[PDB]
Amino acid sequence: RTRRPGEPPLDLGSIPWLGYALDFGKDAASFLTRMKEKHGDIFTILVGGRYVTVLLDPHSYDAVVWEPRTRLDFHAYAIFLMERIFDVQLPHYSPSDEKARMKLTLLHRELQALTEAMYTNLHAVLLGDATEAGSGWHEMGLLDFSYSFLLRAGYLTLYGIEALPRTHESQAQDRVHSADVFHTFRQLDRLLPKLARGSLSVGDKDHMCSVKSRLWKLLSPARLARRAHRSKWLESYLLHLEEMGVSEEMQARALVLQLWATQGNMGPAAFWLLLFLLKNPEALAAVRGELESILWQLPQKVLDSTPVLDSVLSESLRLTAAPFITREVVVDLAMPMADGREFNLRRGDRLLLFPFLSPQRDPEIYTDPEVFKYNRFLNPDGSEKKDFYKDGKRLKNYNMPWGAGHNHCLGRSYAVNSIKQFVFLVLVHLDLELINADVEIPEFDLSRYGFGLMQPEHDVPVRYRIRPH
Ligand code: HEM
Ligand SMILES: CCCCCCCCO[C@@H]1O[C@H](CO)[C@@H](O)[C@H](O)[C@H]1O
Ligand SMILES: Nc1cc(N2CCCCC2)nc(N)[n+]1[O-]
Repeated sequence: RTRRPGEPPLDLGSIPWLGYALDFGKDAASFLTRMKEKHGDIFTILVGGRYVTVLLDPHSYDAVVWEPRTRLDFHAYAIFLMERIFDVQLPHYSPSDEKARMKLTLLHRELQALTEAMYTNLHAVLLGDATEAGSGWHEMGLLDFSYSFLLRAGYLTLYGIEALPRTHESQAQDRVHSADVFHTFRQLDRLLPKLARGSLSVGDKDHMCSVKSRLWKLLSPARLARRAHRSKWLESYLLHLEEMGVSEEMQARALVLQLWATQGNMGPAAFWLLLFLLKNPEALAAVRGELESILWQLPQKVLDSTPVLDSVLSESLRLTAAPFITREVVVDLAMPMADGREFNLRRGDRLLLFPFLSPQRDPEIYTDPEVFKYNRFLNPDGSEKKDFYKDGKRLKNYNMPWGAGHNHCLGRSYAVNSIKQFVFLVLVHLDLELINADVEIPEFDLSRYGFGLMQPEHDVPVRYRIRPH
């Protein structure tokens, strides 16, 4: 490939066809940071036979993310995930249509219904497990801890419970069942990045197929039909699939895709948040102080009146949420930059924006971006800090864990509420400690850049107990 007039800087690397496939795959953030240093805020790279133009000027993001599908296609990842990763085939499939239908089931009123059920399920699973284990300290990995309880509760909230009214045995059954779902799901979640790259070994392939087969059985419509207090989201989705004449077996596959889609981020998000608090005594004291003040007067103020916790969650996501925002270039076109520049992109190129690098870890926007500063999103007077700058201009987009434009989180309020509820339960109802107070924060699994929340390369040992009194 030879650069044409008005195109971004072009960097093909050394290896024919593959280009920077290895570098990008191994550690996308480090690789792209170097490319930014070399080329500036926009550049084109060869990666695995594809030409990818990377845009890293956060002021220029807004234009891109709202472009019509006639210019920049925002359906490609959804199709790839549905058909190529989760093995789902739907008739007349349109990601926009599916998204619009889901929105209608996730309006403010319904998200508030989910929030109420979520607290009940978080409480039931957390205190249920803790009660079964008994009053002592119990040792666990913090990710296993956070991901298990959030996913199990999220599953019970969206997909329903064993019985209503709730009984001792039905709740116990949901603890065992949800644990099975989680343990099976985690095997898929660990293998997903390798599946996406097509790098599974013969043995890995058999493992993934076995896990998929089990999950498809567990979340079959026949199994789900008997469950109580199913979410409107689920009921509507099932009705939609039925109306399209989708088989119950294919519905199962679609439902497993949704399990990963909706539950693959909250647990990891909470893991990092709790870890940051445990490693930063002042931050932890501020959060506990805020929550205890509310307790002394789920108390509704925990959701609507936790300014310190809001900053903490924003700060944790700033450091750890790393989704790619991608588009396929549909036609040869000119893309405007915020500074007045214009760059030509070619039909068939991929466009990649990476908020993790900028704005989120941009040292011109945030002072010491690598550091967890619990009050980064607080003004001195305690009000929310919303004013961040780059290149002499106020940023519209400064922290983007929920996406932007056409592809943004439809469950944000519920996701935020769920994480807050979990943190409240853990910090107020439990004692929670690092085994080693001096343990260093683990590196990311660097191969997972682009999906959403990062996961740690290894877990962090903690211990918890029910608060003695
Ligand atoms: C911390 C947790 C979460 C984060 C950071 C997050 C972030 C995101 C992002 C970045 C997208 C855009 C995806 C893309 O098109 O590339 C998205 C989409 C979406 N999210 Fe979330 N999300 C979270 C949790 C949830 C939860 C708990 C729900 C509901 C239970 C939810 C519902 C949705 C829906 C329905 C979409 C649109 C899917 C589609 O395009 O068909 N999210 N989210
Ligand atoms: C790299 C995995 C993180 C998710 C990125 C979502 C946007 C593109 O998703 C996929 O990425 C693959 C590898 O780059 C490409 O080969 C596929 O064509 C593309 O659909
Ligand atoms: N982060 C994501 C991603 C996601 N996807 C659905 C399929 C298309 C892009 C990824 N769905 C949901 N619910 N969340 O929360």
